[PDB]
Amino acid sequence: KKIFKPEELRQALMPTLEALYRQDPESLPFRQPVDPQLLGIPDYFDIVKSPMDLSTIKRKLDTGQYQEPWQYVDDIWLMFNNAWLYNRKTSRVYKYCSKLSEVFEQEIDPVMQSLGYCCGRKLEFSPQTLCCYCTIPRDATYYSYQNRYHFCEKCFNEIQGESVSLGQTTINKEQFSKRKNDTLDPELFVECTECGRKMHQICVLHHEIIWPAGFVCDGCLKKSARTRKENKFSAKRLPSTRLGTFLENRVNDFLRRQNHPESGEVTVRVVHASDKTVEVKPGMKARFVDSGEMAESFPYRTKALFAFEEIDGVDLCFFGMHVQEYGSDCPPPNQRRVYISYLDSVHFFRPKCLRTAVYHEILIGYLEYVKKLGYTTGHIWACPPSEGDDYIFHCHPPDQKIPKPKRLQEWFKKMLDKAVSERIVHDYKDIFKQATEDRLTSAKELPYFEGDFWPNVLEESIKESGGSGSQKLYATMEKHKEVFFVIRLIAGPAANSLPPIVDPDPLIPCDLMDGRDAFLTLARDKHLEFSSLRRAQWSTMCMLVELHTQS
Ligand SMILES: CCCC(=O)SCCNC(=O)CCNC(=O)[C@H](O)C(C)(C)COP(=O)(O)OP(=O)(O)OC[C@H]1O[C@@H](n2cnc3c(N)ncnc32)[C@H](O)[C@@H]1OP(=O)(O)O
Ligand SMILES: [Cl-]
Ligand SMILES: [Zn+2]
Ligand SMILES: [Zn+2]
Ligand SMILES: [Zn+2]
Ligand SMILES: [Zn+2]
Repeated sequence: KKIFKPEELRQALMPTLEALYRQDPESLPFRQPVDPQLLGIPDYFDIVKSPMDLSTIKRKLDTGQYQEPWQYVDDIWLMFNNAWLYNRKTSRVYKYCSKLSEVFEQEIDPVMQSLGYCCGRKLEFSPQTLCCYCTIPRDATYYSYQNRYHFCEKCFNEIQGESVSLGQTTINKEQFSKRKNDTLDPELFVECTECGRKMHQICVLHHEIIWPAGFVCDGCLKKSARTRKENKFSAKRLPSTRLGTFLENRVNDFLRRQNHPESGEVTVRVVHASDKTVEVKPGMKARFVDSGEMAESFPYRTKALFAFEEIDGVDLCFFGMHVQEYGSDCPPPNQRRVYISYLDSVHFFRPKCLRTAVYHEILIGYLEYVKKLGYTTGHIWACPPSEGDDYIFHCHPPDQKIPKPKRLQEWFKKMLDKAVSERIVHDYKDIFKQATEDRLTSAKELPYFEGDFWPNVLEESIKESGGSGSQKLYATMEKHKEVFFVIRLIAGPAANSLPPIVDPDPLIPCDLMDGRDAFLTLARDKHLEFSSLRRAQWSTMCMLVELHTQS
């Protein structure tokens, strides 16, 4: 419907092209079509298969060859990427190109918005981290087979001879692709069904399941005084639980007491609950299970929960956590214990000044809740994610700093100190002090949680020592003590005569949220990043559809 008259486009876009032209000397290399012979570059057309330059763009613009402004934008970016492709990162033309692109980004965005568009930005997804069958860096050369087995240029030539082994089968090095990790997937567009304008799907938050009749831009809606049909796939409409309700009430009551300007309501939902078992690993099993001194496995309930806030009228998932709950039927040493498998956040909560406080309220609430059920003890491993890894949310904002261990430890201490002052937590200790207090003598007495540090270090210890599970145990606990919190919820004689633990909430099947892996995999496979407010809002919207529809 919306026809851009060629003069309309010329008038609107030519100032953005002039802005590039008037950059001296940066513009000069881009003002005329590359003549490879004259320029003393014969191999230019071996690399650059779609040449483009300012004159060609000016001409297409003057002669009405563009039907819509994104076609202009694509040519501009083709020109830039042609130069970034052919020239070295350290070269003259490369840096000139970079300068022009910065001028262009600043010029183009408000123009595109004047023409009725979401924005004028060129948007691409973050590059995935490539492992090594070690990790491969952005833009640096690497070797791959079936887009499945990749090797960094160093550890590839490390391999002696001409044959690699995958799995087992043997592959000649000549069968590997040599390539640079410089591939970035563009963001997708959706077309307004009325005016025909192409908009970033993430800018407009159009999801085909939620609005199956098709996308209609805000411009077109406002002209006829319409509004979008309600999004029924919201965080609020996910099923309530006793736990979720309790946590969200605690949070919102806290926010209401603070009365900070521009506070929003928080929604907390439990989205997974299932019964699982942790199996004792082979070292510890040979040592204690086979002689009947320790259970071969421990049953627990896993739960996944998320907190959401409305930001700019749209749901935003900002906090996530998975927990392991070992009930009263579980064998010692795990009986009546909870362990935090992992928690994660995306730092867009508003207001900023209460973000940490809100995370603390969620954790204190959770401790309070399980205490009420009759869980006696909480367990926290203060372990930051490894470099460029994510616990729950794929692709964090690059400006969200990741705490190192000391900061993270102090953060848990501040939470627990508040919990103590509220008389929820009786006390807490590091693992070494706790073991001392419990007169622990053997490794079989240490709580054994899925994915935790202690099961792994005990395997290593038994093997290193040639059969002892407990020789250096106090020394290992002392050495790592600052990182391991044991939290006493129910203290002393009362902890010995408790009734059975009965959880009033039902099980909640949801394979997507059975541990962290499935949601990380989904997010990676569908470009669901949490790396900016807009991408997190999209990713939240998609997550919520998935949670509503898989149920
Ligand atoms: C077995 C695992 C069990 C667990 O899951 S233990 C927790 C492991 N999970 C993670 O670390 C997930 C990634 N981290 C997060 O989502 C968050 O950092 C977390 C843990 C929820 C806490 O968030 P926040 O309450 O916002 O506290 P914070 O320490 O992250 O940030 C508060 C202020 O400290 C700053 N900060 C954090 N790391 C820093 C650094 N490395 N260098 C310098 N500054 C740093 C941060 O920028 C912030 O400053 P500001 O007050 O906003 O100016
Ligand atoms: Cl999607
Ligand atoms: Zn946009
Ligand atoms: Zn490598
Ligand atoms: Zn429209
Ligand atoms: Zn404030």
